[PDB]
Amino acid sequence: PVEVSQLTYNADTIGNWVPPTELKQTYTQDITGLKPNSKFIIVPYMDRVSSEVLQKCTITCNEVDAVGSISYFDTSAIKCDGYISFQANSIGEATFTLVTDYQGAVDPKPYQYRIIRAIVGNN
Ligand SMILES: [Zn+2]
Ligand SMILES: [Zn+2]
Ligand SMILES: [Zn+2]
Repeated sequence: PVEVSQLTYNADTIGNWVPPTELKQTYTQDITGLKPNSKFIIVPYMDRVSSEVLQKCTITCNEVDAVGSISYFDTSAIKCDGYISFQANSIGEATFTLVTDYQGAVDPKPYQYRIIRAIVGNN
């Protein structure tokens, strides 16, 4: 276990949200490989060419006690906003619900996320 005076963060876990296959979709994704039972923040980031076709995605977390929402939008009124606080489950995962509303969806590029972990104690 890491002493509190030695607190650091790891903000290098990045990943992609699976793109929808239809213009309107509600679906889930399990993020895996996280330290079991650790507490995290996930935030959106963007490094992504705009579709110009109004690709909206909203994300929440299904884990008990998770709070927050993440918003993406790529066209004019850009959104890369919100965050979720959550705890990985006992198997190192967390499930998210994605609600997508895309005006057009030909080979849609994934929206992107960053996980922030405080490395302290056993977290
Ligand atoms: Zn799994
Ligand atoms: Zn509670
Ligand atoms: Zn294709």
